Amino acid sequence: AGAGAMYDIKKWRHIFKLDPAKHISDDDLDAICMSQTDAIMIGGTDDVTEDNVIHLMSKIRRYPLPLVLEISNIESVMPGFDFYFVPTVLNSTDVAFHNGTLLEALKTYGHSIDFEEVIFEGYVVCNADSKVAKHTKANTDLTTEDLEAYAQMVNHMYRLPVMYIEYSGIYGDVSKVQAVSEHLTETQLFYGGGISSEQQATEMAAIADTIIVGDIIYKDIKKALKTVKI
Amino acid sequence: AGAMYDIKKWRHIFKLDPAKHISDDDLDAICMSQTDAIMIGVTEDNVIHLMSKIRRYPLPLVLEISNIESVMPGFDFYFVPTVLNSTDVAFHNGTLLEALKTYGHSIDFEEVIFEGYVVCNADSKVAKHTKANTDLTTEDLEAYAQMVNHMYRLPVMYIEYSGIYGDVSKVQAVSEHLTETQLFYGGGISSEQQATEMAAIADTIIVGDIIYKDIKKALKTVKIKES
Repeated sequence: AGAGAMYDIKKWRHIFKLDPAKHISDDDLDAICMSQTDAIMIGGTDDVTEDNVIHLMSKIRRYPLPLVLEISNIESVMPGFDFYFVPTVLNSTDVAFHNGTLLEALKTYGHSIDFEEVIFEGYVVCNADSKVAKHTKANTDLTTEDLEAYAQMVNHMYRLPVMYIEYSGIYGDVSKVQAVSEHLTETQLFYGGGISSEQQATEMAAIADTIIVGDIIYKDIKKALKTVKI
Repeated sequence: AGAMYDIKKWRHIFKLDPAKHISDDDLDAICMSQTDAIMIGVTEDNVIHLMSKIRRYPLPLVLEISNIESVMPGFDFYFVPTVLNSTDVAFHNGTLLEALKTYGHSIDFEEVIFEGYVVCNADSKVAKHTKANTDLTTEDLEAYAQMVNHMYRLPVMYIEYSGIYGDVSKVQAVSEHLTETQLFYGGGISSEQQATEMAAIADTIIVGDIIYKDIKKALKTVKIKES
């Protein structure tokens, strides 16, 4: 990620994350895209395809806010996004999710990538009962110490621009997010999982630099909208 | 302070395997050579002795930490490998996670240099040990070079051919994608000819085995051309 790209992204506090495998009505998408969120991120687990990413991105391009793709696989990578976020799932037991899939993507597209718009994210999946934990083969048996060690790894050795604490499916352990933040300095802390109110949004946004809100969008659009009130 | 501790200026490093034997005379010869640093790759007692001798000379002494048992004070820098083409997460960051849980409170990270390794010799011990994918085409290596330089943005990419001399066109292809990341090359350098050919591509060559096989040839490996 370039210095200008991180200057812009460091200002973001709230991102609405859309799963292209899910359907979202025009009314709901319009409410999301016209809201006070800082950016829309397309991301999913399995079932992220060229067709469904194309279909969703085409509807979102009708709006001016930043649109980013969290790359899930090679098939769905495509031009047109403002930034590309690439997870390396640090607690995955499978190298495909560390850099194996990335390697294949770089072989295919490396010739023409603008790496200043690519943000490599150190991702730690923390909820066992989630499609992302199952999909990424994550080891979720993690203690606060494990998380602090991953935070030191990301901030001091890899020095990645973003560490993403992912609790997809439930509201996370606030003390753990706090513990991780104490080790992050130049790396931004993104947190996602279970946020469905102004209060949960505010609580996690007081610790993380940027909160990611996703599932609530499909369950209660008005509750989703309250999450931008940080 | 000085060019001496600036890793970006180093062109040649003699790498010692503390499990191997080296005479005091041969060690002094290495230490008084124009190499830029000595790198040691828990046989702790030979290591403490080894360090005591090298410290009689004004040259950087660094430790490459291979396992959690390698942890140890007294070095100028601590180089930590991540084997990017390993098929086992322990060698990407699993072992590193355990080491940080144990020692992360006591480490000064400014002295730690993370090395993005690509192990290239199928018939080597490290490849077997790390379960490395060594079926690398030039395109595979170019993609790992982009990954290290642009995504992980590590300070060092280390191409390791272990006991054999590698493929110059592949090391060349790699070098073309590296800008801020320094290229270390190690593998079978046993002559001034080989040292010179690789040092014209890599930023720093690492010379190890020849030290134990023929000290005279090893000493000739410091004769390279200007960068």
